[PDB]
Amino acid sequence: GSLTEDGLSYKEKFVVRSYEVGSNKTATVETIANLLQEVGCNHAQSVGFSTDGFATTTTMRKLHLIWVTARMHIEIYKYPAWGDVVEIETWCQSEGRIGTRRDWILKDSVTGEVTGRATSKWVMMNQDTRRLQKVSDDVRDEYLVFCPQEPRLAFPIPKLEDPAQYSMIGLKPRRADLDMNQHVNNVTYIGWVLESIPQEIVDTHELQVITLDYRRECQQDDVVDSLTTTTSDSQFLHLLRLSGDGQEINRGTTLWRKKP
Amino acid sequence: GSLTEDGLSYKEKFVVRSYEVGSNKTATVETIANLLQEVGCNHAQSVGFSTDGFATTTTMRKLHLIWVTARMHIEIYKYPAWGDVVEIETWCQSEGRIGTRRDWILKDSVTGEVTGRATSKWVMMNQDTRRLQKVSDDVRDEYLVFCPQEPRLAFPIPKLEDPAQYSMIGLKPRRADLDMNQHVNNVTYIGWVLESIPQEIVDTHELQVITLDYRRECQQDDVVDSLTTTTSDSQFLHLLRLSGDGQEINRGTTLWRKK
Ligand SMILES: COC1=C(c2ccccc2F)C(=O)N(C(C)(C)C(=O)Nc2cccc(Cl)c2)C1
Ligand SMILES: COC1=C(c2ccccc2F)C(=O)N(C(C)(C)C(=O)Nc2cccc(Cl)c2)C1
Repeated sequence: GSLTEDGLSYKEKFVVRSYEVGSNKTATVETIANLLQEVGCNHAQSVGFSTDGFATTTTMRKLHLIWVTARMHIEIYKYPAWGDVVEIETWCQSEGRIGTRRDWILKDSVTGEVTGRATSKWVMMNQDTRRLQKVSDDVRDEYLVFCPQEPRLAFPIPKLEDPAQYSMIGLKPRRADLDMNQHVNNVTYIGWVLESIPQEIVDTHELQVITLDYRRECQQDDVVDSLTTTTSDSQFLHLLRLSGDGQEINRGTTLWRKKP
Repeated sequence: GSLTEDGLSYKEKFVVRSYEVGSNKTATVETIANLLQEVGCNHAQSVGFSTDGFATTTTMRKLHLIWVTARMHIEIYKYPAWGDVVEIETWCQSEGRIGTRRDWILKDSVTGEVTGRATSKWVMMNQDTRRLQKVSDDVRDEYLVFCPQEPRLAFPIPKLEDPAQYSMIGLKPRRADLDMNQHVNNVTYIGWVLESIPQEIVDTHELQVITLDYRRECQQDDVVDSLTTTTSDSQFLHLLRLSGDGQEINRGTTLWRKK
């Protein structure tokens, strides 16, 4: 893939692999999430940013500062099939002092149609303390030249109450869930959320919308419980929290549609 | 990718993705294993076989016969970095009535240097009974025209004894570990085997050789314990078995080099 003509977004193509699809012979939402993240890293790299802390600038690397996801919103109209070519376009936009925002459009490359959209909200925090920080003029000066200045939107949560309707308890990060900087991969949260969805609902529906609000990061030795209640098509409320009624990790919602 | 000019091997290039590497900033052995499997399905697809039961022929699908892995042997000289282009060549070879073999060669597509080698033995078994069958004439006829006929080798285990030195217990297949027809991905076993390797050894060594004997498949609702004992660079003996001192899933060995 590469930067577009104007140098303000990034495009990449992927052939959906055999291991990347589940029952429906289409890409899982974990595959989609991974490709969104891959095209992100490729955009960051192409303009000279580091993946450690997700597009670290100079004054950032200097201050041990990183971006982490406050929120991920993914909506899939159609999941690409095994052997299909999907095209993903991504860009980043400033959100003043709140933080930054990365957006994605997924297309069937063969046919040009929009098959998916994503948006994410990122905030600056300290790498060592894990403490959040607003965007100063000096850090915005370093990235603003890589972002469209005019708005460009891909898209122009309650705490779950005890008792949960459904649970998957004692979820542990495995070594393959850890990235190059030994951090639990964001795509893991999506899988842990869906693990508490009853097998029958996965078997007869497709995920159309997921929203995740990230509260704190799971470490490598942590153990997580995934809690789902029906709120409704089929709609669900989600909570990830540390084993032993520990702290909230994530909350989220999903919307599923019946298979054809 | 595509078949080679003689039509008897298959070649595919992969660009190593960010999420495919761990700490060393090189592709994990799991990523390697996944790319081996993918060039495998692409090969089976290229010559008209079904990916379900890992390259089934017409007679096989008729008789409810699939290929299962008996053994997987992988050696890595060098793990490709984030951004590197690896090229994998793969071919299959008849082992008469016992089954078939698939071999791979990995290459830095820039230097054309051999960065790794894999070999696998696959046996024929009835989907339903899980009973092993020797390969008939009618099934061999259907695939032998797609295999080199002269030998082509990419490479020219005891039961672990209680107590285990290291263990990781209660390992469960997650939804993402299951393939398109609800089978636990063979590559899952590699990850589980390595989960009982202590972190300090993974931080200070890279894996050079792994060998796995597959005894039976883990189902979606199964729970597995990963047991490892040092036998030695560092060598290990491994055992996956179902929780509750259940049946053996896998045995294997790993050899690790210092960084
Ligand atoms: C440097 O400033 C940032 C950019 C950026 C701006 C212009 C050009 C290139 C950029 F990376 C960016 O995308 N940032 C956020 C945190 C929103 C991000 O999504 N990072 C990110 C990195 C890797 C992977 C993924 Cl999935 C996300 C910060
Ligand atoms: C059809 O007969 C078989 C071939 C075959 C022979 C010639 C041309 C193409 C082929 F697929 C083959 O490779 N077979 C075994 C079981 C050894 C295999 O590796 N399958 C396999 C499929 C997908 C992925 C993976 Cl990781 C492995 C059986």
